[PDB]
Amino acid sequence: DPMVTLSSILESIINDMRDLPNTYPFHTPVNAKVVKDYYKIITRPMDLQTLRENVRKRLYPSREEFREHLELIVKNSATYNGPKHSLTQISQSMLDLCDEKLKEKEDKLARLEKAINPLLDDDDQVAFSFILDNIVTQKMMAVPDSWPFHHPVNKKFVPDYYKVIVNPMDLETIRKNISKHKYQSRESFLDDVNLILANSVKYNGPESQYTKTAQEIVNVCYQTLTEYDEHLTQLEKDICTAKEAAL
Ligand SMILES: C[C@@H]1COCCN1c1nc(-c2ccnc3[nH]ccc23)cc(C2([S@](C)(=N)=O)CC2)n1
Repeated sequence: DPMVTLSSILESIINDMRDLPNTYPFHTPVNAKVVKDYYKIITRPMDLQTLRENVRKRLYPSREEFREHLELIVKNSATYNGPKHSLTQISQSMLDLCDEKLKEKEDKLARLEKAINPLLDDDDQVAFSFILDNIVTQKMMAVPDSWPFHHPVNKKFVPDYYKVIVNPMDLETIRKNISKHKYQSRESFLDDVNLILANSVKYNGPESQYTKTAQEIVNVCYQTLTEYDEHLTQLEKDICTAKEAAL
């Protein structure tokens, strides 16, 4: 079972990162009753024990989902302690070691990932994701003053944001989903794109400049999809055929 082999590799990486100096503050969940403001600042807590339990629950079908959770450990420290705090440097040392090990094992990992999810090896899936990513970076992120939508809102800077927006979405998260080949057609991609606009309508109001910008992001997305419609339609058909064949 390739998911088991993959999981054993990921756990070994966790063992190696746990062994780096001064990493103990990251080995187990923050005690939110001692660090009493922690959840007022941090939205996505993560630690090496939770990461290991997620590996054991087989939640990670590839390098990328594992690494995204690992990176939260660094981002949370950067937000809570500060970008240059020793705790943030320590957590960065674990992400760096992870990246070394992932590089050393990349061919074995690619093979496991493809055995777990054959679409990661499908040339039509790959081409489709490449086009979506270029639409995001060259068209949607190029909309003037689109910076509020480039990354997740940091609750440190907008403290009530996630009390209002319980289904957040942003363009970086979409790019990560594209890199994971989450989208097999333009409809699921557009579900996420439109969630960005819906969240701005809900949080900022229909007439806010934030919402006008988000509306422009969605509109140039539709315009660019229309320009590539016939290629995208062929790719979506061939992906559906590949998806059905993996059965
Ligand atoms: C103007 C506020 C205050 O100044 C500090 C940052 N800033 C801000 N706002 C949003 C945002 C997005 C959508 N709708 C919103 N409504 C109100 C704010 C808001 C996003 C972001 C970032 S970030 C720094 N990762 O948090 C880039 C994602 N920063």
